[PDB]
Amino acid sequence: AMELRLTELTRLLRSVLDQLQDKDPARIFAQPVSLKEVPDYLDHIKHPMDFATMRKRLEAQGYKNLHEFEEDFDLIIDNCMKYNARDTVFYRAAVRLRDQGGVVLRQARREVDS
Ligand SMILES: Cc1cc2c(cc1N1C(=O)c3cccc4cccc(c34)C1=O)n(C)c(=O)n2C
Repeated sequence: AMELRLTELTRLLRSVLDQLQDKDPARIFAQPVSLKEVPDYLDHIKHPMDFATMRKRLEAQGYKNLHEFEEDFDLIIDNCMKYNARDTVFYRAAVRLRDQGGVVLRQARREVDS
């Protein structure tokens, strides 16, 4: 029965995550930060996250509520604004994703509370 309720949540979160990825047309956040390109990344960042990793979790009914999903979105953003300096294409992409994504998530919070 929980999974019946949770099936509806998934559907809504799928749509939210699609909208979020559209706010990253550079695909900067679409997969794990490459450890080939950034061999020291896990020394800096203890909990990596990216949209593909969210999508896996989503499709395994791994998000039991919207807050768990927003936590992983926030990890993408916060990890990026820690690792990268402010003038970089990465930090600026994180700011735009945070700003544009917040609009999407504020509407999502309303639809969940229904
Ligand atoms: C290369 C890289 C470094 C990143 C970073 C993302 C990338 N990066 C990839 O690792 C990558 C892997 C595979 C395909 C890709 C396609 C487009 C862009 C990236 C990409 C990308 O920016 N983020 C979010 C960071 O904070 N850093 C330091």
